Amino acid sequence: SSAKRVFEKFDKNKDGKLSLDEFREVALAFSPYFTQEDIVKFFEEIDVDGNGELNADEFTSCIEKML
Repeated sequence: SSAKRVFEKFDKNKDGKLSLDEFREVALAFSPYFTQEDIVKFFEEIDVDGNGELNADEFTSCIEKML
């Protein structure tokens, strides 16, 4: 599962969590077809802890949306 690997490359906050901002830069950068509504609906949907960022377990499910 290259979901953590891809996250490392995006860990722009070396925090172990991404913001819809990193996943939106991630989504707009590699998968530009991702509509901001699909990225935010899903990110808003995957960001389960509500910290406003993709956590590690959700990170893999954040990528499971593909990969």
